Amino acid sequence: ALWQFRSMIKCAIPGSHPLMDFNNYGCYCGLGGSGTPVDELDRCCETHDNCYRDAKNLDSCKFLVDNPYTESYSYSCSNTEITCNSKNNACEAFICNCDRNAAICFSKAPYNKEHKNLDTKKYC
Amino acid sequence: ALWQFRSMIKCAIPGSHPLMDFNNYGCYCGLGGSGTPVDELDRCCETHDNCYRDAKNLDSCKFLVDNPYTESYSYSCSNTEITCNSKNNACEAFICNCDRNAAICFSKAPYNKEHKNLDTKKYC
Ligand SMILES: CCCCCCCCCCCCCCCCOC[C@H](COCC(F)(F)F)OP(=O)(O)OC
Ligand SMILES: [Ca+2]
Ligand SMILES: [Ca+2]
Repeated sequence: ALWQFRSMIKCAIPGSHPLMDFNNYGCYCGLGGSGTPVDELDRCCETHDNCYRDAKNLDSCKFLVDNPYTESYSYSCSNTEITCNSKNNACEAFICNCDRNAAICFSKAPYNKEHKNLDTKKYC
Repeated sequence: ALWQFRSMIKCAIPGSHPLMDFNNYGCYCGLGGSGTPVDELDRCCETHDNCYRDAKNLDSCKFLVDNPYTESYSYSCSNTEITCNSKNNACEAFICNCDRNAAICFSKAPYNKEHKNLDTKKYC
């Protein structure tokens, strides 16, 4: 679920303000995303977006009947480390995995302040 | 901006995990929204959605081509009381007031556990 994805961003990036930081960044961090991603951080978001589309297509997720952000999973934070709990059923695990990789992705890419809050209609 | 709405809610509602309880609630607390709101709280979300639609059609917001969640404004919190700064220019003032109106509304509307994470495809 969305709140769990934010939780993971805070786990991976302890002092982060995930909504402040990564909503409205680039062409892809935010609802939707078109165009060429502007950088590594943006490409993380595009990957997340792709992953969710792939979850919606997943046979295991066939009873998912809204947005993967509405699907809860079980996860744990351990000293900066995220673990998708092994108990998760298949759809929950796949979506927890989407989020966890994006979280780790966020923590490794450079943050470029100028890429934040783009006029996506002119540049994406 | 959406991160500000998140802190507005934490202001009016001390307990609060905004993404956790208010997101994916009823037919209108979450993305889009169609259908008949399922309770007063759900109407708080419907009303905010409409405020945002208003915000995009408001002449003072004409240079805001994105979505109002990406518009930053200036606000304050004291004693669970929300302040939209006098120094907001008109769009920002409007959007801040949509967000303040909603957070207050959330704070007085009953939260009905059984309306959380509704099958919107089925029920909205
Ligand atoms: C202000 C707090 C909102 C939660 C309480 C209010 C209740 C109503 C909320 C209505 C729905 C608004 C939330 C919709 C946000 C959509 O989510 C889009 C998502 C936001 O990113 C969140 C993250 F922190 F993970 F970066 O962009 P995405 O590309 O998927 O990920 C980067
Ligand atoms: Ca996106
Ligand atoms: Ca909505």
